[PDB]
Amino acid sequence: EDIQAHYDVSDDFFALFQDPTRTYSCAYFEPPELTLEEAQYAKVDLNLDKLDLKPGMTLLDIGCGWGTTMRRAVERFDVNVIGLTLSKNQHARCEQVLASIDTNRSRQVLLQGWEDFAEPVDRIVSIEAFEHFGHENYDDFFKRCFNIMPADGRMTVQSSVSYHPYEMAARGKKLSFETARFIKFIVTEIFPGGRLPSTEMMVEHGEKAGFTVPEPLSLRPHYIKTLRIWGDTLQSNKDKAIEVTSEEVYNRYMKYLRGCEHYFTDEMLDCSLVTYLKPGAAA
Ligand SMILES: Cc1ccccc1S(N)(=O)=O
Repeated sequence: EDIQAHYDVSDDFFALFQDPTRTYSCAYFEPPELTLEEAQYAKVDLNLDKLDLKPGMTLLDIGCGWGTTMRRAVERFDVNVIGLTLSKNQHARCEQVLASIDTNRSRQVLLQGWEDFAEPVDRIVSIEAFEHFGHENYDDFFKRCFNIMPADGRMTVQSSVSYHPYEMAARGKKLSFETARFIKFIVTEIFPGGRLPSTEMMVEHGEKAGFTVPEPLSLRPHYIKTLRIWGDTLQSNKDKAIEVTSEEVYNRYMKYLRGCEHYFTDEMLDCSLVTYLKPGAAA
């Protein structure tokens, strides 16, 4: 409780390694020559383009961050938006981002989890929403998402994933134990109290709730590029980053960024964009 609170880091630190949109998730470098900022917009479009969004629909963003996804949805698809965040700072920024949009569409941001959310919505997006998707309870999550959507409902969940210990063992015990200890570090110091799901968990929990689940998209090569730029950017701002936090916090995040790039390159971690289609989803 108070132990986890030790790993609280101010928004200002994240600004010193992230692109100007402050997107804390895997970018999408298509085409490959996109800047990180351009690739973060490409990742939002990759997710939204899977959701069959029509004007006047309501999109739910579970873990709406700084509001980039919701704004893009309103602008591109002329939809109403509801965002869920557990960050007071993100809630405030999202309200101002949405209010700034020239639209008559409904825009709402709620300081709550999905557990408490029970309003009808047409489509759902959730992009590396650690505070929502990082504490298991997957049967309740997929049941909620299924039940709040209409017959043609669709959802995307983008999540960092690990492999089951059995699958990790296949690459040899040395690398399996090493990866398992690095994952423990991630869910202790970077995403405290977290549980990193597997792609198989993401798929099978969706299917149990009644969703059709096509082949998940691996973003592995995109996360390698994202983490390389994040790491290189943090290192370039070392003095600034240490001033705002400490040498401890700087070393912690360089370990996270360099470490994740390594285990992604070694195919011991992955990032899955999973699509969940209700039985009546358009073909
Ligand atoms: C879902 C989860 C769980 C543990 C750590 C990190 C994540 S993430 N960044 O939301 O995909």
